[PDB]
Amino acid sequence: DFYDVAFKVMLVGDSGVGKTCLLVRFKDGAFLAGTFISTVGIDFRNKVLDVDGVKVKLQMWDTAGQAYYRDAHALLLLYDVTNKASFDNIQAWLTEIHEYAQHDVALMLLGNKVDSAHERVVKREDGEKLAKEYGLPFMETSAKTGLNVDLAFTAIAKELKR
Ligand SMILES: Nc1nc2c(ncn2[C@@H]2O[C@H](COP(=O)(O)OP(=O)(O)NP(=O)(O)O)[C@@H](O)[C@H]2O)c(=O)[nH]1
Ligand SMILES: [Mg+2]
Repeated sequence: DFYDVAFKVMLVGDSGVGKTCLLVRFKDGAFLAGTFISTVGIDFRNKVLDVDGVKVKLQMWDTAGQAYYRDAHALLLLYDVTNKASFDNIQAWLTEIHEYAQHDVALMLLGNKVDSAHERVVKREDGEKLAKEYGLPFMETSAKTGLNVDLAFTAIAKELKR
């Protein structure tokens, strides 16, 4: 698959929030309810998307939640709607990104695991409100059901293209 433009996008957030699964879902269209394998170092995978008749390659970087920043064009920040601590830690992740990433990085906040599996503890409203407070786009997602996964990557690609 060829493309018109390419961007580097990195996923960040607490360990366990769903960074690896979210990427597997977008890239492979599947959710493997497999072994929880905590990511140790960063690694990348490519995917090409159509945006306004333009083909956009995303070079997507997974990262460990338990100098890269300065190279990224965009960062997806995830928390887990069923883990209040992951949401409480979002501002710290934002401070880090603001401190170490290019000043012109695109950002997006994702409240992941919005599905039957576990009980929500963070209301969508509270995530909407945090996003509004820092100017970031926001979406709820699920690697398990596929909720808004394609649409989140499409939106960031769209913002980068424009
Ligand atoms: N129900 C549900 N489980 C999910 C979802 N996303 C991930 N999981 C599960 O939650 C756990 C953590 O997922 P994972 O993708 O490994 O998270 P991570 O953010 O990559 N962790 P780390 O930073 O440690 O590498 C796994 O057991 C995975 O199957 C989701 O949307 N829904
Ligand atoms: Mg991982």
